[PDB]
Amino acid sequence: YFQGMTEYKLVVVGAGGVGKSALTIQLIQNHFVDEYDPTIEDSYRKQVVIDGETCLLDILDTAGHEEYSAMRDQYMRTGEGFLCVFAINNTKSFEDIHHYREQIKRVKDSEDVPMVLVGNKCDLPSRTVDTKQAQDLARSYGIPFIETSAKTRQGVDDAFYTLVREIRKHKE
Amino acid sequence: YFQGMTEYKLVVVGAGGVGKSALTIQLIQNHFVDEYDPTIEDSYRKQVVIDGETCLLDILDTAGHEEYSAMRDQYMRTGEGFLCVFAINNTKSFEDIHHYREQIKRVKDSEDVPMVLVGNKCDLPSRTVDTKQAQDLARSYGIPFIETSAKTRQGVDDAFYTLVREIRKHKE
Amino acid sequence: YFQGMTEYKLVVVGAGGVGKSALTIQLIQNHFVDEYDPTIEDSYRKQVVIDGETCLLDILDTAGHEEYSAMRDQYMRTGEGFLCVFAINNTKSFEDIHHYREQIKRVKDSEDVPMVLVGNKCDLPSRTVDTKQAQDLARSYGIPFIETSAKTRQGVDDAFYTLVREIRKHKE
Amino acid sequence: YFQGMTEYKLVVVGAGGVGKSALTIQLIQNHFVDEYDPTIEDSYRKQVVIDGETCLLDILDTAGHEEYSAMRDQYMRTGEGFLCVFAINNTKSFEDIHHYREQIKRVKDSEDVPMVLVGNKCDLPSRTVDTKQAQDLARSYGIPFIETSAKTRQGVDDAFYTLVREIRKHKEK
Amino acid sequence: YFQGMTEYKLVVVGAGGVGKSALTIQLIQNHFVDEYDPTIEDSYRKQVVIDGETCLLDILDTAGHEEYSAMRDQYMRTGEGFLCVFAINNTKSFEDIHHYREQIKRVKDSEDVPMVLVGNKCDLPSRTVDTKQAQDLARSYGIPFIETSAKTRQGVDDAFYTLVREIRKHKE
Amino acid sequence: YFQGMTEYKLVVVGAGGVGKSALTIQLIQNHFVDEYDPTIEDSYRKQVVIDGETCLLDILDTAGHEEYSAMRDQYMRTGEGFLCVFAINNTKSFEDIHHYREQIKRVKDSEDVPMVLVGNKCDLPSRTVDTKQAQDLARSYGIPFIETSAKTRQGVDDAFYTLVREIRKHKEK
Ligand SMILES: Nc1nc2c(ncn2[C@@H]2O[C@H](COP(=O)(O)OP(=O)(O)NP(=O)(O)O)[C@@H](O)[C@H]2O)c(=O)[nH]1
Ligand SMILES: Nc1nc2c(ncn2[C@@H]2O[C@H](COP(=O)(O)OP(=O)(O)NP(=O)(O)O)[C@@H](O)[C@H]2O)c(=O)[nH]1
Ligand SMILES: Nc1nc2c(ncn2[C@@H]2O[C@H](COP(=O)(O)OP(=O)(O)NP(=O)(O)O)[C@@H](O)[C@H]2O)c(=O)[nH]1
Ligand SMILES: Nc1nc2c(ncn2[C@@H]2O[C@H](COP(=O)(O)OP(=O)(O)NP(=O)(O)O)[C@@H](O)[C@H]2O)c(=O)[nH]1
Ligand SMILES: Nc1nc2c(ncn2[C@@H]2O[C@H](COP(=O)(O)OP(=O)(O)NP(=O)(O)O)[C@@H](O)[C@H]2O)c(=O)[nH]1
Ligand SMILES: Nc1nc2c(ncn2[C@@H]2O[C@H](COP(=O)(O)OP(=O)(O)NP(=O)(O)O)[C@@H](O)[C@H]2O)c(=O)[nH]1
Ligand SMILES: O=C(NC[C@@H]1COc2ccccc2O1)c1ccco1
Ligand SMILES: O=C(NC[C@@H]1COc2ccccc2O1)c1ccco1
Ligand SMILES: O=C(NC[C@@H]1COc2ccccc2O1)c1ccco1
Ligand SMILES: O=C(NC[C@@H]1COc2ccccc2O1)c1ccco1
Ligand SMILES: O=C(NC[C@@H]1COc2ccccc2O1)c1ccco1
Ligand SMILES: [Mg+2]
Ligand SMILES: [Mg+2]
Ligand SMILES: [Mg+2]
Ligand SMILES: [Mg+2]
Ligand SMILES: [Mg+2]
Ligand SMILES: [Mg+2]
Repeated sequence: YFQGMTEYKLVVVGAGGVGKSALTIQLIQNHFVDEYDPTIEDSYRKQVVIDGETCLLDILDTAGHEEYSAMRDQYMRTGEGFLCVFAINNTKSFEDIHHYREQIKRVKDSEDVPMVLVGNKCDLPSRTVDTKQAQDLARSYGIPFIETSAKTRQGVDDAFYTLVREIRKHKE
Repeated sequence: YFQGMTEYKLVVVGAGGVGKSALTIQLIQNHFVDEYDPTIEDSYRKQVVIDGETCLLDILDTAGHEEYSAMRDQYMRTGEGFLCVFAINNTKSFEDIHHYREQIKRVKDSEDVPMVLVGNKCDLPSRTVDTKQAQDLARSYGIPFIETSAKTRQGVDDAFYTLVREIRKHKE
Repeated sequence: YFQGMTEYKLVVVGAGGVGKSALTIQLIQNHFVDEYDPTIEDSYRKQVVIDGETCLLDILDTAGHEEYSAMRDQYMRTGEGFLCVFAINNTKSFEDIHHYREQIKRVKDSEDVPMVLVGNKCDLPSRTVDTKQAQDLARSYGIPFIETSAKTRQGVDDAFYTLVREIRKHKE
Repeated sequence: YFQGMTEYKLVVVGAGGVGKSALTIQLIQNHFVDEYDPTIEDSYRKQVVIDGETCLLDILDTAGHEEYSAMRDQYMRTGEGFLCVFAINNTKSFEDIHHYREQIKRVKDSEDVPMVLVGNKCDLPSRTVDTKQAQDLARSYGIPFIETSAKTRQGVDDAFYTLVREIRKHKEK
Repeated sequence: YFQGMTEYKLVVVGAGGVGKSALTIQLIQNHFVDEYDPTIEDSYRKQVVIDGETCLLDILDTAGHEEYSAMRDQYMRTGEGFLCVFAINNTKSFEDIHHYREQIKRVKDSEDVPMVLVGNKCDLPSRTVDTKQAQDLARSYGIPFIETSAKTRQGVDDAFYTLVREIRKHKE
Repeated sequence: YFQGMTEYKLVVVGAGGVGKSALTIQLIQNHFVDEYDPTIEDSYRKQVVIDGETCLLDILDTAGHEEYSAMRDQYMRTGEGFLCVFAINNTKSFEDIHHYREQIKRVKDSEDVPMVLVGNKCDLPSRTVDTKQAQDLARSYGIPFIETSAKTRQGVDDAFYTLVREIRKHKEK
C-alpha cells in the first residue's frame, strides 16, 4: 500500500563559500542570501512534483570544512544523492571536487552513487573554470553537469530535480 | 524523457438510470445532478494525484442502452478500465452487470480487464441489493466493489481512484 | 530561518476493530478498506494545509492490543497528539477510552496532552453509544469530540485537522 | 488587463439556527461546529477553482434576525449572490424564505438576483419540509435548490459553487 | 456544461538549432538540454493556470530542417497558435521567420493566426539581431515579441502563456 | 478562529519609469511588459505561500508622480508594507528613495514601517548605482535590499516575499 509521498535525502557538498547554502535557500525560500554565514549543518524540506511524481526533498546543507569526521561520514551514509558544488570563479573549489567524490564513494562503499556536478556563481564575470573543463570532469564520472546561480536562480531547480532523476534511475 | 502526465482512459457502464452521469459530474464539477437526462456519449477530463502520481483521467460516460453496437465495441476496445455501475435499489441493474462484464471481456479478449463494481445510490432507503451479494459477485470476478452515492459523494473519488490503481497493477 | 513545513507526529489509539486503520487510509488514500487486517504498527505521511499553514502529518497507526509494553511507551513518548478512537456501535470500546488516555498521560508525564475523542462508524445503524455521553466524556477531559465514518468520510479530515489545532494551541 | 483572480461576494441569509455559520465553517475549516454561537456579522474568504476558473469567495455570514436595518441593506446591496438557507426540520424557516428573497429584490431593485435555495440539516431524521415543496419553491423563483448538511458535508461545496455559477450566468447577460 | 479544462494546441516552429526543443523541455521538465538532438516531430503536454484559467497545453515541437512535406502541413494544421522562434545570434534564422509565417498562413488558410515571435538565446554574447529590429518585425505582423533564454529560463513561461492569451483573444 | 487566509496590503512606490508596474505584472502574470504605460492607480491580488503560510497579497501599484495628494495619503495610510523601487541605471531615482521613505513615515506617523529597498533593471548594462551604495542605504534604514529584474524575473518573488516577512516581523513585536 502507498503510505505517503516518496522522500529523497539530498546532501549538498563542496568547498567553503561556493554557495551551498545560497542554492538551498533559493530553492526553499525563493530568497538570495547576500551575507556569508558559515554553515555547521542545516536541514530543509520541500515537496515538489518531478516528472509527474510527488516527492519530499530532505536537503542537508553541509559545512565547506568539516572538523569532526564521524559526523561527515554519517551524513554521507544517510544521503541518497549528492550535489557536488564548486564556484566558477574559484579554481581551488573545482580542484577539490575529486576529493568530495572520493569521500562519498568510500563512505557509501559504492562506485555508482547518484551525484550531479554543480558550477555555481555563473552570474559573476571573473570566471576561472571553463564550462568545457567541468563538462569533461562530469563526463569522466558519468554524471550530469549544471551551471547555476543562486542569485539569478539560473539552474537551481534544475540541479535538484536532475539529482532526483539520477536517484530514480539508480533505484531501477 | 517525461513528455507529460500519464493518461488513463476510463469508461463508465451500466444500466439506464443507475447514476453513471451523476457519478461523473460529481467527480468533475462537485455537483449533484438531480435531473435524469439520458446520455448518448459524453467525455470528461480531470487531472488528479493518485498515490503521488499525477494523472489525466479521460472519462467516457456511456448510454445505459447502446443503439449502435459497433460504437459500443469501439469504446470497449479503447477503454483501459471500466466502472460497472448498478443501483442498490434496482435489482435488474445488478442482474445486468454480468452482461456488461461479458461484453468487455469478449471485446478485449481477456479475463483480466481492470474493472470496479460500483453499487450506486447508497444514500437511498429502498435497498434491494444486499452488500454481501455484490461483494460475492465482485469476488467471483476478482475485482473491487465499492458502494457510492453521487449525492453524498460517498465513495465517488474512491471508485475512480481504485480503477486507476487497478489499471496500474495490470500495466506492471 | 524557515526550513520547510512544520511536522506533526499523530498517533491513532483505541480498541481492536474500531477503525483506526480505516480512518488513516481514508485520510491518506481516499479509500475505504472493507477488510479487517489487524495492525501491528504502520506509519503514513501526508502534506496538508490547515488554517493556512502547510504541514506534514506523520501518522502512527497502532494495534488495538499492544503486546510488548516498552514499544507502546516509546510511541506515546514520541507522539505529539493522539486520536482516541472508539466505535459508536461498540460500548466496550467507549468504556476502554479512559485506559488509553491514562496510559498516554502516564508515559508523557503530563495532564495536558493534545488529544481528540473520535466516535467512529457513525454510518452504521446499530448505535450503542449516545453522542451526549461521548461529548460528556470529552468535556471531562477538556478535549474535542468528533463523530466520524471512515466509509462516508464524515469527520475524517476534521478529526485529524482538529488534532493539529490542539497541538498548535499547546505549543503556544 | 488581468489583475488577479475574480472575486465573488456571497451572502448567506436565513432564519436563526438554520446552520448558516456551520455551512460556512465547514466550507472554510472542514470543521463541524456543534455549538450554537449566534452570529452578529462575520466574513470569510477562500480561493477555489470552479469550472477551471480560479476565484476568491468573499463570504458574509449574517445574523438570523438583523437588528440595525441599514447594515442589512448595505450587505444586500454589496452582495452579488445569496444562499437562502432553511432547515429541513424547521417548517417556519422554510416559510421565512420568501421574506428574505423579497428583501433582497427590494434592496437590489432587481427581479433577477443570483440565488440558491439551500435546505440544510439533511442528515437529521426529523424532516418536516418535503423536497417536492422546496423544489417547487425554487422552480417558482427560477433558482437552483440543493440539500446540504454542514455535518456530513453533503452539498456544501456544491451550494457555494452553484451560487458562483449563477453569478457568472448573470454577469454574461 | 463544463467537461474539463480547456485545451490549447500550440506548435513551435523555426529554423534548425534555434532552441525550439530546449524551450519546450525547459517548460515541461525545468531542465536545460545542452546537447543538440535534431527533432522530427515530438509532442508534450502540461496543465497550467493562465489569467486564472486552468488549461491543458498540447505542444508540438517541429523540425527546423525539413523539405516540403504534406505530412508536415497536416500536423501544422492542427495548431491553434504558433511560436515562431529565431536565435538572436543567427541572422538567417530571423530572416526565415517570414517563411514560417507564410507557411502558417498557407496551412491554416487564414491571415489572422495566433502567433508570438520569440527571440531565443538571449544569454549569448554574439547577438546579431537587435531587439528593436525584432520588435519592428512583430509590430508589422500585429503580434507580440518575447526575448527568451532556454538556459536561464528568461521568458520561457511568458512565451507560451502569451501565445495562449493570443489564442483566447482570437476565439472571442 | 481561522476565517481564511491572511491578507497583506502591499504598496509599490518609486520614481516614474523605474519598473513598478513591470515588477507587479511579472509577479501576477509571469509577463514582461516592454511598453511604458504610465500608471494612475492599479490594484492586483495573488495568493502565495511564504514560509509555509498561505496569504493573499493585495498590491497597489502607484504613479511615479502623484498629482492629487489626498489620494496618495490614503494609500499610504492603508498600506502595511512598501516596496521602495529605484532603477539601477537612474541615479535620480535612487536619490528619490529617501524622500519616498520620509513621505511614508510622515503619513503613517511612524518610524518603523515595513519596507524593502528594490534596485530594479539589474539586467541592463549601464549601471549608475552601485550595489554597495544601495546596501549601505538599506542598512542605514534597517531594511532589506534586493536587486531585481522585471525582465529576467531575478528577485521578483523575493522582493514581495521579503516584504511580507517584514510585515510579519512587525506584527509579532
Ligand atoms: N554572485 C553570486 N554570489 C553567490 C552565489 N552563491 C552564493 N553567493 C555568495 O557567496 C557567499 C557564500 O555563499 P554561502 O551560501 O554562504 O556559501 P556556502 O558554501 O554555504 N559556505 P559554507 O561552506 O561556509 O557553509 C555569500 O556571500 C553568497 O551571497 C551566486 O550564485 N552568485
Ligand atoms: N439519490 C440519489 N440519486 C441519484 C444518485 N445517482 C443518480 N441519481 C439520480 O438518478 C437519476 C439517474 O441519474 P443519471 O446519472 O442520469 O443516470 P445514468 O446512469 O447516467 N442514465 P443513462 O444511462 O440514461 O445515461 C437522476 O435523477 C439522478 O439525480 C445517487 O447516488 N443518489
Ligand atoms: N461501516 C464502517 N465500517 C468501518 C468503519 N471504520 C472501520 N470499519 C470496518 O471495521 C473493521 C475494522 O477496521 P480497522 O480499520 O481494521 O480497525 P482497527 O481499529 O485498525 N483494528 P486493529 O486495532 O486490529 O488494528 C473493518 O472491517 C472495517 O471495514 C466505519 O467508519 N464504518
Ligand atoms: N445535524 C446538523 N446540525 C446542524 C447543521 N447545521 C447546523 N447545525 C447545528 O444547528 C445549530 C445552529 O447552527 P448555526 O450554524 O449557528 O446556525 P446559524 O443559522 O448561523 N444561527 P444565527 O443566525 O443565530 O447566526 C448548531 O447547533 C449546529 O451544530 C447540519 O447540517 N446538521
Ligand atoms: N546558450 C543557449 N543555448 C541554447 C539555448 N536554446 C537552445 N540552445 C542550444 O542550442 C542547441 C540547439 O537547441 P535545440 O533546442 O535542439 O534546437 P531546435 O530548434 O530544437 N533544433 P531542431 O530544429 O533541429 O529540432 C542546443 O545545443 C541547445 O543547448 C539558449 O537559450 N541559450
Ligand atoms: N530591461 C528592463 N526594462 C524594465 C525593467 N522594469 C521595467 N522596465 C521597462 O521600463 C519602462 C517603465 O516600466 P514601468 O513598469 O511602466 O514603470 P513604472 O515605474 O510603473 N512607471 P509609472 O510610475 O509611470 O507608472 C518600461 O518600458 C519597462 O519595460 C527591468 O527590470 N528591466
Ligand atoms: O536533519 C539533520 N541531519 C540528519 C540527517 C543526516 O543526513 C541526511 C542526509 C540527507 C538529508 C537529510 C539528512 O539528515 C540536521 C542537522 C542539523 C539540523 O538538521
Ligand atoms: O470521446 C469520445 N469517443 C472517443 C473514445 C471512445 O472510447 C474511449 C474510452 C475511454 C475514454 C475515452 C474514449 O474516447 C466521444 C464520443 C462521444 C463523446 O465523446
Ligand atoms: O514510524 C514508525 N516509528 C517512528 C515513530 C514513533 O512514534 C511516532 C509517533 C507519532 C507519529 C509517528 C511516529 O513514528 C514506524 C515503525 C514501524 C513502522 O513505522
Ligand atoms: O464584512 C463586513 N461588512 C462589509 C461588507 C458588507 O457586504 C459584503 C458582502 C459580501 C462579502 C463581504 C461583504 O462585506 C463585516 C461587518 C462585520 C463583520 O464583517
Ligand atoms: O484598490 C484601490 N484603492 C483602495 C486601497 C488603497 O490603499 C491600498 C493599499 C494597499 C493595497 C490595497 C489598497 O487599496 C484602487 C484605486 C484605484 C485602483 O485601485
Ligand atoms: Mg553554507
Ligand atoms: Mg447518463
Ligand atoms: Mg488497524
Ligand atoms: Mg450564525
Ligand atoms: Mg528540436
Ligand atoms: Mg506603473
